[PDB]
Amino acid sequence: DVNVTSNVQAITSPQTTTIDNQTGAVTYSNWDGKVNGTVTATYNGQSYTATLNETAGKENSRVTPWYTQDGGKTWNVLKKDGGVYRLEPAGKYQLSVNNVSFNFGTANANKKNITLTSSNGVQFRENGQWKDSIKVSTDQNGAVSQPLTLLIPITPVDVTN
Ligand code: NA
Repeated sequence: DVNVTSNVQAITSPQTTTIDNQTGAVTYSNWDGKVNGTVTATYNGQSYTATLNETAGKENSRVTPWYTQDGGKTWNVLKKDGGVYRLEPAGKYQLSVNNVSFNFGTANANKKNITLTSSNGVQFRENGQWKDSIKVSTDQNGAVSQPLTLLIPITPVDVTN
């Protein structure tokens, strides 16, 4: 059993401060978010960093941000605005990335039906759905045999908090 945890953090900062002079209230706007961190897997007591495909071809790993306007019934691709990503604090966002792997080492070679799960909301693409678990195999080197597509949740933390 593998526990896939996310350490992906989103830090967001306001470019504009507004003061309503009828009340004195301060309002922050024009958010400028930046995502950082990694996804780690814990297996048999050791931790492994998710890897991304960096080739020129089609299998190159693609990081795509998503935002919902409702509670989660509609998601769309978060496009840049003013050359930045407008991540609003406490806003529901998700990251999708394809062709992820793990290198579990030669001690974990030729294992079959290893169960991937997550303790903080990471989901795995398979059969057109997002699932909370998936089975994978390792090759002769201990690397996961098939490319993995993850959905990584992120809640941006307000730097002004
Ligand atoms: Na005033």
